[PDB]
Amino acid sequence: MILDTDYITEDGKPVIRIFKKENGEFKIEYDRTFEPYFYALLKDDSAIEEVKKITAERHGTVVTVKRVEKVQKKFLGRPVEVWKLYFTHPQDVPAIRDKIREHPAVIDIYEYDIPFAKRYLIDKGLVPMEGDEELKMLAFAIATLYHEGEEFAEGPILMISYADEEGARVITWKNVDLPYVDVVSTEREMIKRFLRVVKEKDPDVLITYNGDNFDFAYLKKRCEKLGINFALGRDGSEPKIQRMGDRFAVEVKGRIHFDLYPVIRRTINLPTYTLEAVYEAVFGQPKEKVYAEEITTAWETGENLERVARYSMEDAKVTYELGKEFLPMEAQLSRLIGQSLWDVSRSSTGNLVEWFLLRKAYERNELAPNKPDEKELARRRQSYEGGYVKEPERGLWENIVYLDFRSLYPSIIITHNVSPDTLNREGCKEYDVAPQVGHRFCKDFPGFIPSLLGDLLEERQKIKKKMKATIDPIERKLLDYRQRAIKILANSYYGYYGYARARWYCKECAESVTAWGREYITMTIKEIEEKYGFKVIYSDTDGFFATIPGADAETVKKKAMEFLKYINAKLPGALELEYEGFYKRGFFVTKKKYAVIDEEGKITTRGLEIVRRDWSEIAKETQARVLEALLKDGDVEKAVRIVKEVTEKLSKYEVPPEKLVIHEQITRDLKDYKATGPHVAVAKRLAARGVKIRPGTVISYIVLKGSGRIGDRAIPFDEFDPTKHKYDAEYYIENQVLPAVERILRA
DNA sequence: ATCAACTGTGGCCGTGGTC
DNA sequence: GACCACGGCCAC
Ligand SMILES: Nc1ncnc2c1ncn2[C@H]1C[C@H](O)[C@@H](COP(=O)(O)OP(=O)(O)OP(=O)(O)O)O1
Ligand SMILES: [Ca+2]
Ligand SMILES: [Ca+2]
Ligand SMILES: [Cl-]
Ligand SMILES: [Mg+2]
Ligand SMILES: [Mg+2]
Ligand SMILES: [Mn+2]
Repeated sequence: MILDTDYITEDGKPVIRIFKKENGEFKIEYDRTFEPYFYALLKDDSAIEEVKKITAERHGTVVTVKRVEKVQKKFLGRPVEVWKLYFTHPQDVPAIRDKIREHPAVIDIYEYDIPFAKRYLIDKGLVPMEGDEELKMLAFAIATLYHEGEEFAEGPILMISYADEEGARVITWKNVDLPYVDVVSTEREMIKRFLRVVKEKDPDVLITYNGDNFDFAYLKKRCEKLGINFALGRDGSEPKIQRMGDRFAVEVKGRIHFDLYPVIRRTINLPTYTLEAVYEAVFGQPKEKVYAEEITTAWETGENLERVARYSMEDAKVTYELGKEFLPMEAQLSRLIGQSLWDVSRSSTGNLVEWFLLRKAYERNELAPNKPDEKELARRRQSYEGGYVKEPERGLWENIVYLDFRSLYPSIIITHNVSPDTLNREGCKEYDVAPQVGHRFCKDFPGFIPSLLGDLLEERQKIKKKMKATIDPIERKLLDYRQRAIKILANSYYGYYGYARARWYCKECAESVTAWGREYITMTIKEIEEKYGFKVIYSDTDGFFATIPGADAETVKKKAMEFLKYINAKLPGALELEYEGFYKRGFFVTKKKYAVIDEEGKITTRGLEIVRRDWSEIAKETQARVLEALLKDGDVEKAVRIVKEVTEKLSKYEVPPEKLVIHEQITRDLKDYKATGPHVAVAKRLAARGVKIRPGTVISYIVLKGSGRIGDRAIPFDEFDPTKHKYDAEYYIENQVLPAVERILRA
C-alpha cells in the first residue's frame, strides 16, 4: 500500500516521492514526469497563443507556461472545452495564476489551489492504505523532569518508552533495576538509543498520544541542546513540525505519525481526555496516573523511580494497544476520502468532504468550482430553516417505541436528486419540487453529490450489518465508531451545501433538504396517530417516541411493526423508517432533554445535566441518582430522600470540594468577549498573572461563599484551600443541585 | 511544508446585564 | 421583579 506522497525539488524540478510498503518491504518510488497544471476558460481558442506567452517571476527565476492542451470537461454537468495549462514546477502556479485570470481573454481559471502531492494522488487514481498489507507499528511516550515556572523543555527527558507486539521497554539514564528498563549513561545516549530502536524496528506507523503538540517538540528542544541529529525519517530527515490552524502537527517522512489524540477526541465524548481516561473508556481496564510532580521529587531523591519507570512503560503499552484498535477506523476513512492517513486523521470535516469531492470530480471529468472570494463569502452568510422539534408531552410514559429515519438528510438528497447541477435545470422530463421553498430538482440523470452518497450509506449499513454478526464487544464498539463516523461524514455532505466556503455550495439545496425533512417527519407523525392510534410523545427532526396509551408492551410492539410496513411502502426511494428500540418507561422534560429505560434496566439519557461537561459533578451525580431511583424503581420517596440528603452535606460542608468543580472552555481571545461570566472572569485574572490563556483553554473553577456576581467569587480549583476557603454551599444547592433535579421532580 | 481554518440548524439554561 | 442577549454545550 501507499503511505503518503510529497514532492522535493532537485535543480529546479519537482520530484514526486511515493512512500509505499509492498510485500513487507518499504519502497520510495520517484516520479519526475507528472506535471503541475491548472485550467483556463477562454473567450476564444485563438487567444491561447497570447495566454501561452504570459510570464511571471518567483525569486528571480522567470515563470513560463510549459505547454497547453485543450480538453473537454463538464461544469456542473454541462459540457465545456477548457485549456489545461501545464508548468515546470508546482510553485509556478501561485506565481502566475493571477496574471492568467487577469488576461482579458480569460473568462475564468479553475483548480489552481490543489497541493501537488495530493493532485498527484487524485490524477493517478491512487488511493492510500489499500490492500492486504500489514503495517508495522510502534508507540512511544516520554517522561520529563518538570519544575513549575520553567521554560518548555528546560528540564531533561528522564525516560523514553516504546511498545509494540514484542512488548514494552523503557530507556533511561538513571539507575533503575527493572527487567524492561534499559539503562544508559546520559540523556544524549538515551535519545540516541531510541533513535537506534526506531531504525532497527523500522516501523511503518509511529503512534503517540498528543505527540503533535508535546512529545516531538520536547524531543526537538533536547536534541537542539544536545547536538543530536534526530534522524527518525526513513529518508534520514528529522520530524517536520508543521502548523495547522491554531495548533501544530508533526510528520516523520516515510512513516505515518499517527497521533491518537485528535482521533480519540473527536470520536469519544469524555469528561477528561487523559491517557488513563481514554484507556478505561475503550477497554474497561483501569490505568494509573503518576503525576508530573510525583515524578520530579522521585528523580531528585532516587526513590520511586521504579514506579515512574512503570508509569512510563504503561503509557507506551496502552498507547500501542489503542493505536492497534483505531488504525483500522482511520485507514478506512483514509481509503474513502482518498488521502493519506496523516492528513485524514487530523483535518476538519469540511476539508475531507471537499478532498473527496475533488477526487470524484476528477473521476467524472467534472471541473471543480472555485472557493468563494471575499465578496461571495459575505453573500453566503444567510441562514435557513432546519429540522422540526415537537414540544414533548411532558411527564412519565410507559411502553415507548422509538422510530427513526435511516440517514434522513442524505436519503433525501438521494431520493430527490438534490444538487446544484440539477437545481432548476430546464428541459427535463421529470422534477421533484421542494415543499415550502419551491426549488425544483431535475431527475433525469443522477446529480453529482446525490450519486456519491449511496456508496457511503451502503458502506455504513454493511458495517452495521457486520456489527450484528460479531460477538466480540470491544470489536463491536470499534465497528460502532466506524459506522457513526460515516454517518457524520454523510450528513456533512448536506451541511456542506450550506457551508459558505464550499466549492459545491448550494443554499437552495440545503434548505430544500431540511424542508423535505420537516415534511416527512410531520407526515409520519400524522400517519401514526390517525391510522394506528399511537400518541406521538416527542419528536426531533427525523424520529419520534410514541405509545398506544393503555396498551401493554407486546401490543405496542406489534402495532409499531405494522405501521413500519405501511409507511415504508408509502415512502419513495431511499427513505426508510426504522425501529430504533423499545423502552419500558420514559421521562421527557423539555425539547432535547429526556431519559428512557429499556427492558433491561439500562438508562439512556439525552441533553440532561447528567451528560453536560459544564455542570458540577455533585449536580450530575444527584440527578443521576434521582433519575435511577425514578425510572428503575417507581420510588418517588427515594429520589426525594436523595436530594434532601445532598442539600444537607453541601450545607454541612461534608461533600468533597472536588465534586463542585465547574469546567468551561474559553473559545476566543479574551478581549473579544462581550459578556463576562464566571469562567471568563477567572481567565482574565489568570491572564493578569501571565498564565497565557488561548481558545481551547478549560477553566476549572469553584464558587466560594458570598453574594455578589458569581464571577466575583470564583477561583481556579487550584487555588482552593480548605484552611482558608469555605465554598458557597448555598450556590451549589440553589443553583446547581436543586435546579437540575427539580425540573425532573416536577412531574 | 502547501492551503486550511470553520458541514448545517434547533434549543436549553445560567449569568449578568438593562429597565 | 420582568425581561433579554450572551455564551457553552448538547441533540438532531
Ligand atoms: N452532525 C450533523 N451534521 C449535520 N446534520 C446532522 C448532524 N446530525 C444530524 N443531522 C441531521 C441530518 C440527519 O440525517 C438528521 C437526523 O439525525 P440522526 O437521526 O441523528 O441521523 P441520521 O438520520 O443521519 O442517522 P441514523 O441512521 O443513525 O438515524 O439530522
Ligand atoms: Ca532522488
Ligand atoms: Ca419505500
Ligand atoms: Cl486556500
Ligand atoms: Mg436512527
Ligand atoms: Mg433521529
Ligand atoms: Mn435518523
